[PDB]
Amino acid sequence: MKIGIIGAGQLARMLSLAGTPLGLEFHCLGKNGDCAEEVVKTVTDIELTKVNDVVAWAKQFDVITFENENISHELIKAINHEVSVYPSAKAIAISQDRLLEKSFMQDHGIATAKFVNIDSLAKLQSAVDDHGLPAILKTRRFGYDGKGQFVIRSQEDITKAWDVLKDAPDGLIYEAFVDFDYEVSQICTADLKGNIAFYPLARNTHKQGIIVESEAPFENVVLAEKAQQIAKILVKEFAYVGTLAIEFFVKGDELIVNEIAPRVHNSGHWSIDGAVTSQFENHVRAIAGLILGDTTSRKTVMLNCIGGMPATKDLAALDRVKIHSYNKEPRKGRKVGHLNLNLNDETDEYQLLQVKKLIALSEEIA
Amino acid sequence: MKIGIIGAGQLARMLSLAGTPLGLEFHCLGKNGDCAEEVVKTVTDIELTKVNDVVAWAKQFDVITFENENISHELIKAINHEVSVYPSAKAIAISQDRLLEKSFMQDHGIATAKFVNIDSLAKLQSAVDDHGLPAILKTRRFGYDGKGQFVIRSQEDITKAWDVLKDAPDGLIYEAFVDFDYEVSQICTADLKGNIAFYPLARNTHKQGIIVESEAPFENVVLAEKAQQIAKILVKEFAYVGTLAIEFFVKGDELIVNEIAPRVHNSGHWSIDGAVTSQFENHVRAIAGLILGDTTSRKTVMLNCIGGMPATKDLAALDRVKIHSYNKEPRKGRKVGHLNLNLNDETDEYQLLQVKKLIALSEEIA
Ligand SMILES: Nc1ncnc2c1ncn2[C@@H]1O[C@H](COP(=O)(O)O)[C@@H](O)[C@H]1O
Ligand SMILES: Nc1ncnc2c1ncn2[C@@H]1O[C@H](COP(=O)(O)O)[C@@H](O)[C@H]1O
Repeated sequence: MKIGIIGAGQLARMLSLAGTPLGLEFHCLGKNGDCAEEVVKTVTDIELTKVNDVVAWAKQFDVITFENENISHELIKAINHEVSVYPSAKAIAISQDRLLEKSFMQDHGIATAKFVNIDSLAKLQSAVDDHGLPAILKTRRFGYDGKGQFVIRSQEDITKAWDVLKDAPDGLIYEAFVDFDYEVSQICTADLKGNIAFYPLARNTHKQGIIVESEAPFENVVLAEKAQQIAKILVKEFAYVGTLAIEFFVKGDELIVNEIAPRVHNSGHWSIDGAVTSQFENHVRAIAGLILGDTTSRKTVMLNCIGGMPATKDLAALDRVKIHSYNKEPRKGRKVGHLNLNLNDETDEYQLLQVKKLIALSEEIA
Repeated sequence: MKIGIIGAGQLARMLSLAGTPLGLEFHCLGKNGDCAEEVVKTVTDIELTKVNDVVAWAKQFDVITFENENISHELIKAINHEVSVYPSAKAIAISQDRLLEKSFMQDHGIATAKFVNIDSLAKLQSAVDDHGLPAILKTRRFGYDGKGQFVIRSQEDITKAWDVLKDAPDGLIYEAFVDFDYEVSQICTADLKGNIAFYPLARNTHKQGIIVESEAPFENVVLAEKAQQIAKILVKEFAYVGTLAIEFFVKGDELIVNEIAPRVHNSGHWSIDGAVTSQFENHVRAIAGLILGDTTSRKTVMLNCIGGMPATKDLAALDRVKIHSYNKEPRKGRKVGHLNLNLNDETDEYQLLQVKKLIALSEEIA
C-alpha cells in the first residue's frame, strides 16, 4: 500500500519511520531537502494552490493524510473525492480556525475559554468589558507556538492589540484567561470502523508558549474518563480516522478544552519509546485500514529540543535516553528534535537531570 | 555524520531505521530497488570488483560498515586505508571462511565441531575414518541457509558429496556432527574504545537449516558467562567495533561455537522490540564513535517469515505483535520479514499461537 503525506516535515518523517516496517510505502508532497526526504520513497514539490496538480499527485497513492491542519480544507475535499483522505475535511475545517473550534466545543457542551469573534475595535472593547482581563487577542488561523497573538492586561493594550492584528486575513478571536493548575493532552487513534485506541493522558509543560516537556501516563482516573468521552464525541462528529490530539487546561477535576490538532502531536512523541504502539504507527495503521496496535504504556518523559540540540555524543553518554533528532537546521524557536526517557528508577532521574542540563545549554526559544 | 553501508538489503534497511533518529545520514552501495532504498538517502550501484570506484564512493562518507561478510576482505582493507571501516578486515577474513573460523577458535581453546580441511577425496575418507559419521561436507565460503553442503552418513555418501562439491573455488571443510541439546546465540556490540554491551542469550530454533524462531532472554547464568568471555576474546583479537554475533551449540553447561557473523544477525531481530537499545541502533552507535545504549531486555519471541508473510491485515489483528516487513518480493526460502512479540501474560501466548498459525499458512522454506 502507498501512503501520500502532504508535508515533508518531522511528523511525516516519524510517520514513515513508524509505518515502513509495516510494509507500507511513503510519498510526501513538500520541498526537497525537507527532513522527511531521507526516510520516504519520494518527495514531490507541488505548489498547494495548484489544486489539479495536487490531486493528480494524490491519485498515485492508496490513501492520503497530512501533517499540517493549516492547509486548505477545500483542497482536501477535492483530493478526497478521488482518493481517500484521513482525517476528514470537517476535522480540518473546525480544528484549523480558533473560532470554529471553540464554537464547536460550545455547541456540544464542552468547556473552553470564554471567547468572542473580533471584527472591529469596538467588538474587542465590548469583549473586554464583558469577560475581563487579562485576555488574549489571537489570529483565528495560522497561529502556532503562540505567535500571531497579543496579550491584553491594560485598557491601553486593547488599541495596541487591535492595531497590530486587525488586518489578519482570516480574522481574530478574543480569549479570556483561563484559571488552571496544569495542562494535559489526550491523544488517541480512531480506525476505519470508529474503534478508538487511547493513550494515557500526558501532562504537558510549556515555556514561552511552546511545549518543552511531556510526561505520561498522567494518573488521574476521573480526568482521563472525561477526556476520553470528549475524544469520542470529536471522533463521531468528525467521522474521524487517524490520530487525534486534544489539549486541555486542568482545574480540579474539571477539564477545559484548549485546542485540538487533527494529527499526531508533539505531546505524544513520548509514545515512540513509552507505548507498545506509538501515535505514529497507530495513525498509519488507522489510515491504512488496519486494526490498531496495543497502547500499553510505561512512565516516560519527553523533552523538546528547540532552537538547538545537545551534541549527539553528549546525549549518547546518557545511555538510557532515546534520541530523536529530526536532522534539522538549528534556528531560534525551531523544533529540531526531542528526547524520550523511560522513568523506572533513580538512575533514570539522574540521567533526566543531566538531559535537562544539556538542553539548557543548547536550547534557543523565541 | 554520514555512514556508508556496503549492501542495501534488509539489515542495512534496519540499520538506517535504527540510526536515522540519531541524526545520522545513510548511503548504501547496492542495487536500486533493493529494500533499504526507501529508508536511506542514496543507493549507488557499483560493481564490487571495481575496487577504485568503491573506494571513491566510500570516501564521500565518515565511516563505512557492511551487511554481508562474504565480501572481499582485501576490498575492505583498501577502503579502510582511506576511510574507517568497522568491523575489521580481520573479522571479515576469519568469519567468512569456515576453515579460518574454526581454526581461530581452536587456536584460542574454544570448542567447535571437529573439522578437517578437505582438498581431495582421500582427505575426506580419512576425515570420516578419524572423526566418524554422520558428518557434513561444506563449502568454506559463501555458504548460507545451509546451502552449499552435503550431509554424509554412509560410505557411499562420501564419493557423492565429493563429486558435487569438489570444484568449489574456495575449498571445503569436513565437520563431524555435534551432540547438542539446543542452540543459542550471543550478540553483543563493541564501541570504539573496546567497551562491550551485551544482550542476553537468545535461544534459536532452526528448520531445514534456516533460523525460524528466536527467544530471549535465555536464562542460564553459567552459559551466559561463558558466551561473554568468548565474545570478549573475539572483540580483543579482531580489535572489533560494531555488533557481533556468535552462534553456539549447547550440551549441558558446555558451549560449542558453531560460527560467527561480524554484523547484526537474524537471531537478534527480537531486540528491536525487546531491548532498550537494539542490535541495529547499537551497531550504528558503535561505528559512529558514540557511547552504546542500555541493553536492558524483556522476554520476547521473534518469528521469521520465510518464503512468504501473512497478510498485514491478519497480522495487525494480533494487536501486540510488532510487524517487521522488509517490503521484499515473496520467493521460496527468502527472508521477507519477521515478527516480534513481548511475552508477559497469557494473552501474549494466545496471540503467539495465532501468529505461528498464520506463518504456517504463508511460509515457504527450501
Ligand atoms: N485563554 C487562555 N488562558 C490561559 N492561557 C492560555 C490561554 N490561551 C492560550 N494559553 C496558553 O497558550 C498555550 C498555547 O497557545 P496557542 O498557540 O494559542 O494554543 C497554552 O498551552 C497556554 O499556556
Ligand atoms: N557439525 C554439525 N553438527 C550438527 N548440526 C550442524 C553442524 N553444522 C551445522 N549444523 C546445523 O546447521 C545449522 C547452520 O548451518 P550453517 O549454514 O552450516 O552454519 C546449525 O544451526 C545446525 O542446526
